[PDB]
Amino acid sequence: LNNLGVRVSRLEDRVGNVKVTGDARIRYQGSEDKGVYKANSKSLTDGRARVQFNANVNDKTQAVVRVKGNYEFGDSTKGSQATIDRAYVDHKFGSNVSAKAGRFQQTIGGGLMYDDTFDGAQLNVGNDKVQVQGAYGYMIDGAADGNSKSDNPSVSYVGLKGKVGKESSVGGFYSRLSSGNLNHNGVTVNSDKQDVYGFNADFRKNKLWAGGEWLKASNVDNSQAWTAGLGYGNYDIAKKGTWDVKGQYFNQKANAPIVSSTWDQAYDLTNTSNGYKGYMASVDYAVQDNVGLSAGYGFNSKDQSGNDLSDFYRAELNYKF
Amino acid sequence: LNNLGVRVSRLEDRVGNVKVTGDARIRYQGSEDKGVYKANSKSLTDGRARVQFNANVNDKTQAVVRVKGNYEFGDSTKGSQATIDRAYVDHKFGSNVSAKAGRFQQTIGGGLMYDDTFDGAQLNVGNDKVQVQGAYGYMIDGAADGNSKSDNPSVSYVGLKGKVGKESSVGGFYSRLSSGNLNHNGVTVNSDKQDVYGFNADFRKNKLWAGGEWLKASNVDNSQAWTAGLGYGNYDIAKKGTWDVKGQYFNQKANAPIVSSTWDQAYDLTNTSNGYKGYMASVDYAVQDNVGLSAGYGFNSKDQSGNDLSDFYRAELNYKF
Amino acid sequence: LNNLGVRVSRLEDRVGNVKVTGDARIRYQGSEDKGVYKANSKSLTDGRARVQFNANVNDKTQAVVRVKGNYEFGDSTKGSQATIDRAYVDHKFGSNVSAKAGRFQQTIGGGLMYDDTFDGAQLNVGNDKVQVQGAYGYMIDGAADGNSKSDNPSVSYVGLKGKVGKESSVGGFYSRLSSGNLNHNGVTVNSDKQDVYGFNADFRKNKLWAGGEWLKASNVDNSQAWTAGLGYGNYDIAKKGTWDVKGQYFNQKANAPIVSSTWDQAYDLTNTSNGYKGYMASVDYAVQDNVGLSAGYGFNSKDQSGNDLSDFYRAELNYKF
Repeated sequence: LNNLGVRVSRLEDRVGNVKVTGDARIRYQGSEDKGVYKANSKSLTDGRARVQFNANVNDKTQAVVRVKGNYEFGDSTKGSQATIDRAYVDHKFGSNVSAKAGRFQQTIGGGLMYDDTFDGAQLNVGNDKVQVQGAYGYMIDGAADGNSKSDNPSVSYVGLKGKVGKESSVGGFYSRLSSGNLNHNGVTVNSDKQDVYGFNADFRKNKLWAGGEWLKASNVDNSQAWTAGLGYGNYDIAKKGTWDVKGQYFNQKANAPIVSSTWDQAYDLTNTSNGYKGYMASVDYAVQDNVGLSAGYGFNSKDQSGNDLSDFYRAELNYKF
Repeated sequence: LNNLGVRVSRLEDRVGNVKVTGDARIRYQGSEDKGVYKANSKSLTDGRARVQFNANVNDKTQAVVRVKGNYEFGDSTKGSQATIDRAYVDHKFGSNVSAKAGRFQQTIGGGLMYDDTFDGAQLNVGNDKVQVQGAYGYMIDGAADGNSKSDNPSVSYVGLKGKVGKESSVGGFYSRLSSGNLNHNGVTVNSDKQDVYGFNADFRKNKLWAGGEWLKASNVDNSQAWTAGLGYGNYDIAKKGTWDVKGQYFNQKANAPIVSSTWDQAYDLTNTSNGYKGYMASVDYAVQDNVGLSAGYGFNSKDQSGNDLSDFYRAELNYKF
Repeated sequence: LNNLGVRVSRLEDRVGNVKVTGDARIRYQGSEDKGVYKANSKSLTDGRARVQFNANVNDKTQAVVRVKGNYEFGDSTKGSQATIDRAYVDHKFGSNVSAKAGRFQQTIGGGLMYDDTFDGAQLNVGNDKVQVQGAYGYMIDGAADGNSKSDNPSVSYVGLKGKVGKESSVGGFYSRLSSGNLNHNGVTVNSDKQDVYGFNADFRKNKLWAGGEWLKASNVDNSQAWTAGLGYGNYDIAKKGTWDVKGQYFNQKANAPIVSSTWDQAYDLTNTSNGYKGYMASVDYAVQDNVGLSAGYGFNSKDQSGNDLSDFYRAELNYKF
């Protein structure tokens, strides 16, 4: 028993404050019309490998550094360059107040508008039912990609979230964006300030999910965007046999601010100049522990004027380390 | 005893599923003529640092992510880029069948044609006496570098390996390459379908080794290539004092497909227009545990028409950690 | 207990020779005149994340591989590319002789002339009170950035460091630079050989600190550069509540070689065409364990001819993993 203890103690020397996690993904995307996912083609098979380091700076602060690498199956034009996707420090100023600083992931509202990289600061105040999240910074991925410091609109976001029921939650959000460059239909246009505001709901009872979100720019005409979805399943990547099915509908207008949505819709501000309106059915199945298989079929895609867009379909495998 | 276990649990809370290995290399290469290794010069001293993360997704699957960085001693034009060299998932479908998916390392035959990065899928059926390996994908390195997905020649490879006696192994392979752009003597030229079939043998007894390989494209004339080598030693980088010496003759014709050979000759389809034929003597010595000094000298280098080529020589330090 | 013993051994299987450390910095720099820190702007808010893998090749050798990623808050033109900052091997040939090989950090003398990346070899002979350091290689960062191998000036450095008390140490250094391209005021000018020689001294009685450094090129005229500073504090980033204040003065002539100094003056060989002469006050405070807030204000900046220069000021937060 004593010797074993010593053999434990030596391990305590080698292990540090950094825990290494990560994930891998092999994805296939396709559409009935060329150009939706890859230029001058109607298919795209790619892969991604992310390695994350969670470091315990001390007992009240932690940092996260994520290194990602994307590649296409057969694309040898350039090497799979490694990029720092996440680099931020998280502080716990008590049992309620929390803070984040650096390049982290921000979700503007319910994720329909933005659920991706964010350069700036974030604050969180709330115990168990009411949570106020306040972020200040700049968007990175999505239609806000390719902009410089002077040309990148600054987001001031405040979001209220309330826990109604056991695992159901409602909420709202109010964001203000300064004038800056945004990617509309493949061209960078300098847009004025916007006052986006929105509401969302997510009711989940015993393997039945019903979610919805509606956002609108206060000072921009025909700029609202909403989504509504239902689903059944108990998906969890860490347990075998856990599946999930869901069907949702997206109706977003021409001027609706959709930089990089959380959902796997193929049409957003970057792709469409006259809105998007259509359904999408997604299926997930944990084939093994920490190995999940996802499929998705987006159909009935149309513009806001009835013009018929192109369908799309995805199939991906995600491995969690 | 309960406390000790708690300690172990804390270690299991921090160690995770990712094991970090890696290696480093300090290499010098030279030749008697300019342009063999570095443009407009006859020497190249460089270094490489690779860090590999091996993650146990579950009992029957693991993933590998390798971050590689090359640099040249004194070259400060660009920072040492970090590139995702390997990113793949390995599945064990029982005691015999195994599968690989993603960006891995493929060895087409004995390694003379290609032993390097590969984007696609691999399926191994093993019996500890006879092994079958089938790969479908794209070459990423060597003469296949600089190609897009629409120009990269797809490879469909099937290889058999028979373990004759103990530690000795023979084998063969048949591969089909689709039409695509290949780098012939620095010029990207489009080539039609090719059928590369070959055999190899590797007889190791006591401390002596004798190997050979022969491959040929069925529908292309003047594409036959082969190598034959003899060596003596017991090299193992993790064991100090283990040495090794070998001498091998390479004879590859003008149109022989040699994308990225597993050996260290400096002439493979990318810097030759009329073939290669010559000897190469290599020496290895584990100076310390996990440290190895390798040297090589390639001489009698000639084209297939009798015209002389440039001799070359290498000296490298490999640190394994 | 046998069940526990199997677990602990498993940990030793999943814990290799690589220990992962790192740091994360969030920095703000600014000046009263545009262009000191960023083009056409008098401010720069950036962040950096470094992850270092310290390996143990064996009991007498150890390698280091550092992956560094910089970004600017709001700059989305390019991803935060990961660069291999350090990649080298450290050998320990007894209790008095040590060596390094690869891309490491070199401090030429006291660091006023250069303390940054270095490609080459280093040898150390130390009597535990008198140390001799000899480095042969190339500069990679600072005014030597953007140079190829054929243009990078080779550096042959021999430095001596003696201890004259409990903490106070004096020393000197002699370095030889070959002909090469160096960045003077944004223009890459070719310069002949230089024979830099210099001295430095440091005294750390109690918490007081008094440091100084002088250096000059033997053949070039108007190349003398010196710094002298005082301070009081016990700054240790791993201890909460440890503060530090200091104030120093720099006097750098027009042709004084300041490639990448170890101090934080905003003016060096890359920014100054007629030298620099001014004061700088720095403050450090470890607000938390492994967290530190640093501030700096450089004022009275002037050319060697009396022409006024801009005043600079910075504030940063450093977290050690």
